[PDB]
Amino acid sequence: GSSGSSGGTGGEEPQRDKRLRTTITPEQLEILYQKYLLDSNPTRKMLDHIAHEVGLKKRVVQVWFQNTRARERKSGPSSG
Repeated sequence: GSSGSSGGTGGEEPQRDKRLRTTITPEQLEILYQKYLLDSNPTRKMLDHIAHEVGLKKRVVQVWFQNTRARERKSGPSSG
């Protein structure tokens, strides 16, 4: 049970746009794949940020990771 943060700076309006879609894009995946390869065990915080920079439904970005892992771990390597 530990904590302790600091603050002191005016905030700014949130970010809203009609870009958030259910399905993923071939231009967004790249970012996800690159972020996954380097980080396959990210925390809610990361998932939130990444999904914010890539512009993809946080949920879709969060699950997309948990799903990929299961596959990677699932015995049975595929050599392309």
